[PDB]
Amino acid sequence: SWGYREHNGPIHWKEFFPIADGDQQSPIEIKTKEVKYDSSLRPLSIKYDPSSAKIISNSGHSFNVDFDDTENKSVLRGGPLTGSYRLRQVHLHWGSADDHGSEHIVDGVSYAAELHVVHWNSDKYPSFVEAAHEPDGLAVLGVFLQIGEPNSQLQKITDTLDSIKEKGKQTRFTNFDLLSLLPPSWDYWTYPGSLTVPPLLESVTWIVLKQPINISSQQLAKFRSLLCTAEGEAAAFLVSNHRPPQPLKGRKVRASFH
Ligand SMILES: CCCCNC(=O)c1cc(S(N)(=O)=O)c(Cl)cc1Cl
Ligand SMILES: [Zn+2]
Repeated sequence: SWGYREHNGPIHWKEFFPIADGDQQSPIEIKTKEVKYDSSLRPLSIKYDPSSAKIISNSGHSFNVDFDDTENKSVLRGGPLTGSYRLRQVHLHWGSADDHGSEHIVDGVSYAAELHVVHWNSDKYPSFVEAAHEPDGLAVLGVFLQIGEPNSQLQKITDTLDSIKEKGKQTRFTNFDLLSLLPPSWDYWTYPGSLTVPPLLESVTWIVLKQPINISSQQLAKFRSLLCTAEGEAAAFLVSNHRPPQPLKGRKVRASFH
C-alpha cells in the first residue's frame, strides 16, 4: 500500500493511481510573478465550531483530526468557492528537515510544514465521499508553518502524539479551537488541483494562505515520531510525508490580494 518510503513513495504512486500524471495535480510551485490578482475573488468567511472535532488518529500517513460533518456547524464560505463547504478533517505534512517540509512551495521557499483543512461541497453533493469525485467537490485550506517561537495553539495536538504512535491508534479529541490556529491574515492564492495523496483525485479547489504560523523545531520533531506501521508490524517512522511539486500544465494561480 502507498506511503512515502523508497518503494511505495510519490514516484511510484502512478503505478496504482494513474491520475498521478494528470493535468490538475497538486501540490505546486507558486511563482508569485506569474500569479494573477483577481478582484472578483471574494474574501474567505470561516466558521469553525470547537465542538466539531471528535477524534485524532494516526492514519499511517499523518495525524488526522476527524470532525463530525453531520450538518453545517463548521464551514468555509467565500474565497473562490460557490456555496458552502463543510469541514471534514485536518492533517499536516512535513519533511525530514525543517527547511523543506511543505507541499506548496513559494518562489522556491519550502516551509517547515503545511497544515491541510479539508472541506466538501454539501450545497451540491450528499456526502464527502461523493464530493471527492467531482471537480468542484472539495476545498482545502493550506496553512504554512515556519520555524519560530513555540505555538501554544499546537499544544493540544502535540500532547496526543505519544498516544497515537502506531498506525491505526486513535484518541478522543474535542474542543479543538481550529479558528485560533489560523494566521491573522486570510489573504490567499488559489488554483484547481487534486488530493496530494492517493487516490489523487482532481476534485480540489486549493486555497493557500499567504501568511505562515509558527512552530518550534522541538514541536515539529514530535510529528516524526509517528509510525507509518501498525502494532506488531516492524517499526518505520513517518519522518517525511510531503509530495513533490507537480507540473502546472497551464493552470492559472490567482491571488486574492495585491
Ligand atoms: C486515511 C485516508 C488517507 C488520508 N487522506 C488524506 O489525508 C486526504 C488528504 C487530502 S490533501 N493532502 O489533498 O489535503 C485530501 Cl483533499 C483528502 C484526504 Cl481524504
Ligand atoms: Zn494534505
